Amino acid sequence: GPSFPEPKVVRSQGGLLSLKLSATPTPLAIAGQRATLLTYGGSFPGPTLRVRPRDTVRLTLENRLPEPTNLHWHGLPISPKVDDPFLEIPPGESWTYEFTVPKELAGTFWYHPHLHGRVAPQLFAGLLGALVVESSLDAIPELREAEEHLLVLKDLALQGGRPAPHTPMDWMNGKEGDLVLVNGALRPTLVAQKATLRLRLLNASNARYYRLALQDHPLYLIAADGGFLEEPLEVSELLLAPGERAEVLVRLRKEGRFLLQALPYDRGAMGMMDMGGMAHAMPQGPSRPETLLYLIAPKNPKPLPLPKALSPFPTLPAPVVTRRLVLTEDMMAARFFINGQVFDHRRVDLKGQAQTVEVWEVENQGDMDHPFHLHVHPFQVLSVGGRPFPYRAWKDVVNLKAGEVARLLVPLREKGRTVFHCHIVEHEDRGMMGVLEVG
Amino acid sequence: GPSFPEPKVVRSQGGLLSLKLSATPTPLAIAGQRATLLTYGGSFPGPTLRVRPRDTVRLTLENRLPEPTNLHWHGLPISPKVDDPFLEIPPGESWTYEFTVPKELAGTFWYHPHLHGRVAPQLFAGLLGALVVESSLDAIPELREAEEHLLVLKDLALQGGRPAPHTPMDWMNGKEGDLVLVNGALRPTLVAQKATLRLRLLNASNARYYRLALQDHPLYLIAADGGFLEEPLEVSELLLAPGERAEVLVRLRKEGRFLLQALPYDRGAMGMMDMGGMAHAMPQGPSRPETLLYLIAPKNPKPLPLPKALSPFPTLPAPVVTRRLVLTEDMMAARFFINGQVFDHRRVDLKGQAQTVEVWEVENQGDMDHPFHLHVHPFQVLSVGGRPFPYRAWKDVVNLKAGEVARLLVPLREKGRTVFHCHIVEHEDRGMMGVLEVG
Ligand SMILES: [Cu+2]
Ligand SMILES: [Cu+2]
Ligand SMILES: [Cu+2]
Ligand SMILES: [Cu+2]
Ligand SMILES: [Cu+2]
Ligand SMILES: [Cu+2]
Ligand code: NA
Ligand code: NA
Repeated sequence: GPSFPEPKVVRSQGGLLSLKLSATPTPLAIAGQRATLLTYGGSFPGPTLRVRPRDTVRLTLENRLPEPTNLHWHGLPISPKVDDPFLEIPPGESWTYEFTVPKELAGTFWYHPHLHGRVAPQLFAGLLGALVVESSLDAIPELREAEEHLLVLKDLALQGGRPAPHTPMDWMNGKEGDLVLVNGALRPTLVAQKATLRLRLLNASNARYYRLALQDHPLYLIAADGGFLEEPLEVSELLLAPGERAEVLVRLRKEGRFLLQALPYDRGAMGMMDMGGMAHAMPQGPSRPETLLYLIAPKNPKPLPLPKALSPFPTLPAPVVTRRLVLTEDMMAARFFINGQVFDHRRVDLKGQAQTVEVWEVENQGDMDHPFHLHVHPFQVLSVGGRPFPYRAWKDVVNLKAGEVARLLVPLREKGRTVFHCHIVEHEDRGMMGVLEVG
Repeated sequence: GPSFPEPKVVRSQGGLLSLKLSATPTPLAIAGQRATLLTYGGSFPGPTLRVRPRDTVRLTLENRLPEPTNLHWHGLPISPKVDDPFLEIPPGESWTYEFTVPKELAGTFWYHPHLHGRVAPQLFAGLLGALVVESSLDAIPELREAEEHLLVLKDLALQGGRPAPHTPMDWMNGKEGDLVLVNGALRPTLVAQKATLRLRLLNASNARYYRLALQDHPLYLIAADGGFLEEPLEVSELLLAPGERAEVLVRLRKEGRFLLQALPYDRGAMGMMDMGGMAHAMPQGPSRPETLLYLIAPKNPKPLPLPKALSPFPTLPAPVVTRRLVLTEDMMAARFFINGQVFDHRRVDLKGQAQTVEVWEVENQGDMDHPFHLHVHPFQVLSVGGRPFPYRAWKDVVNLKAGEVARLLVPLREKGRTVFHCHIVEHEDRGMMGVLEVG
């Protein structure tokens, strides 16, 4: 096979992507060992779906799991009557998701389960894949001539040839695994053929963070979760929290081997210690550094010039409401709250008007990082921690460190009942989710 | 003094730069030794004159040399009745140059002798200085906040505490010296205080080339000889031929010491060998690498973003004539020709019309590099060697390797009699110069 493993791509044909996937326990080889994972399409990750604006997607999900499941079309601004977070597909049953890809859309999205209380074990076991909306911007020469790859960042732990079960501590912290994989492979080699790489990045982990750095190189951010930036942004490192996506250009500067690493990052995970008192929670501290892949540069690399511009960000109408959503924790209970409450699918927490813009102030009053996700309605991050964001782009997950306030500009798009929640999916399963109704 | 030596600056006051300079033999300390050089203003280099568009310059040059001399205001699009290449100031006499700085002008220029047949020994002995036209573009934050320095690249050879005399070989090749200096200093240290440096670069050597590279860093070209580029251009190295200028931004990437070097470059200089036949010319080959300065980066450097734009390049009228100027050599005679002829100050070689545009095709049919200079009328290099130039900017010297054709777009500005010549000044003194009359 190619030195660099990537999921198989399924492309729309004639404007239609019609596909049946099964969600099924699947024996496979993973990281040099045999294991049974839960997969879409018989692979880990699931197949990458590649579409264009105004394509029709018709995806029939067959549930071959022993428990109910469903799909969240993470990041897609479509109707919550399709991206339906309350729908349950029973074992053995099927459901067809059908939607049209919005016209003004580009980037890397993904699909995974969203059946409340069962997301974390289903996502941990292997149920996820990517969806790429390809754009007319892809034809500009500075992107067309780049070498493109998708990197699905997802970790795993195996016990007895199956995904390791969740412990109580895992429900508190979010589960991380010791196998830190790219596209389901352990530290693959990317032997670059071109001097400019375009890398679509997806954090499809339950809880692990990836503080990304490429040895000896900056990265050029060109898209956030839900769309292009207005122009490339040079960064020395890039933090992707669970559920976030980004696209970067890499301009290889000389021949050689360069490690792409997940550098040490402390997200606030907790352990327990007994030091002659009795059992007390103690910080785990920063993650151990991980090598994600080996990047081999071609001979005498001469990277393309960067694009001068990407996509202008829409001018949004003035907002009509300001919301405040406060995140708190009860760590020893593994319970997580928004404005003092746990999720209740019968309770509507926020009511807004379609086609207006709202300002959401989300405040992390906990000690862990929490990556806040809103379904259906992509947002513009104005500031986090009191610092203005350095670019304009559509996002749908925003990471909050302890104490920080994010200010979001939220245009409300499709009508219906949807949700917002922490994308440490264990925290969603344990209550950190609420209901938005748009009318 | 400051760790980084730079010439003293003289600034216009209230719109006027009124200065008397003397050209005089001057005992000084140079590169750790005492020598007598020929200087302007008692220093080597001469003082940097710093002015703004529409300033008046009133410079009285007092000749305290034992031979006649004059000034060429290299690169300034002013009248050749002021920048007069035929004027002789006798020993002991003075002359006042008075002109207004053009409104649409910016960059690094310089002044030096232009008395035909005596340029090479006068320039080699120390007679040169810089002139900076500061621009409203200097106030954009990406330049204003950079740390600015001038680097005058000029080599020297000393014999008996004076500049070394010219040999016959030196008249053939152009003289290079073993002391390869920056601002008259030997391998100075630049201890950067800011992470972005703006470096004005001047090759004021008789003949030496500087194939510039900064260890571990690209350079961002922002101006050529006579003005800004339209936007910054990333380059891995930058060749400055005699008489050229450039301005670059340096974006320091990490703490440490980085050498700015003149890398090996073969300009076609010739030696003589006797191997049992008899005496035959043999290539000298590439220059030995030289370290120009040590660049110390500050702690945790965070460079400014590059400017997105600099100055739009003027749209020029369609040209009305195409000229062909062919450069040839008689190396053993140390004679150099344009279209078969040596300079004659009584003979007009080209006659053009003010405010028209001409295409000049300059063809190097010799084996040495020749840097072709036109007084008074800055030009746009369209292509050299059949390769399009990668930027639009005003230039006034264009380097031609053996065999290469440069195509230049030449707007004719001020009326009068002026010259064009090789800026290996030994080759000008030995005939490689001709006369342009604009009416
Ligand atoms: Cu998601
Ligand atoms: Cu959380
Ligand atoms: Cu969700
Ligand atoms: Cu000159
Ligand atoms: Cu020459
Ligand atoms: Cu001249
Ligand atoms: Na299957
Ligand atoms: Na003097």
